[PDB]
Order: sequence, then structure tokens, then C-alpha cells
Amino acid sequence: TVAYIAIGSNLASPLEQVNAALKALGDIPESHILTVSSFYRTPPLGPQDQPDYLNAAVALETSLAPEELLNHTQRIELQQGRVRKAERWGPRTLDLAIMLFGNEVINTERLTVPHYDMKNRGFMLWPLFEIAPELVFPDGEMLRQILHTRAFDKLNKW
Ligand SMILES: [Cl-]
Ligand SMILES: [Cl-]
Ligand SMILES: [Cl-]
Repeated sequence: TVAYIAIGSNLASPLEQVNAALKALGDIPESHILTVSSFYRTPPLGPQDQPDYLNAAVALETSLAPEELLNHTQRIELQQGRVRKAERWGPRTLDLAIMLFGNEVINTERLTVPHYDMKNRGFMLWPLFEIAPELVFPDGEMLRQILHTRAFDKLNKW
């Protein structure tokens, strides 16, 4: 199964963390990276005093179950990132989001795939489109059609 994972970091100096997270994704059992998007830079949500966000998409080949993949992505978040004391129960300094898991629709207490809001997020769709321009969502909507119709601005490269 090809899973598509969104990497987000809000560290002032995120490259070391992001590269560590990429290596860690590869170390996941029964899984390996197929490709990684360019790194993209987007404005911090709210006040602009905060560093830019680093955004990227990863194609991960895997034979794990979706929940098993989630276990590992959560572990990597714990090991490579930290709580943001400004929003403790929100995203950590490193966020790994499972955007898509093959053509599967998954709804559980701990996991919703496709990611519940990704179709509204240029910062998730653009890096995904770079590595998977022909992508079709489980409901049959085309990634390319969403980007074109919604007219999201392109992102700046890191
Ligand atoms: Cl920078
Ligand atoms: Cl911490
Ligand atoms: Cl869908």
C-alpha cells in the first residue's frame, strides 16, 4: 500500500528534525520511502513572530495496517518532536499526518483517512501534487481537480 504522509514542523531551524523524521519513516518495519516532495515554507498561523512552517509530502510503501502505521508515526513524533506549550493538546513541533492510505476510507476513534480537512489545505495538497499529480481520492475526486477548482496559491519553496 502507498501511504501519503504530510510532514510539518514549526521549529525555527527545522531541517535537522525533518531529516531525522525522514530517516525514522524509512526505519518503520515493512515500510520504505518511495519519494519525498520538495520542502515548502508557509506562514505561521496567527502572529508572524513565529518561524515559518516547513511542509512536505512523503510517499511511503507499506504492508502495515493503517493503525500500525499510526503507532509508528506517533512514536516518531514523540521521539523527534516536543509539546508546544502555547497549545499543549494540539500539534507537536513535528507533525506527521497520514493523509491517505492506499484507496482506503478509515474512520476510528484515533484515525480518520483521508485526513479530514486536507482538501481545504493548499499546504497539504501542493506537496502531494508534486509527487502524485495523478492522485485520485477514495470518493473519486481528483487531486488535480481540487487544486484547479479551488484555486489555491502555490507555496514558496524552503
Ligand atoms: Cl530557514
Ligand atoms: Cl517537551
Ligand atoms: Cl475522499
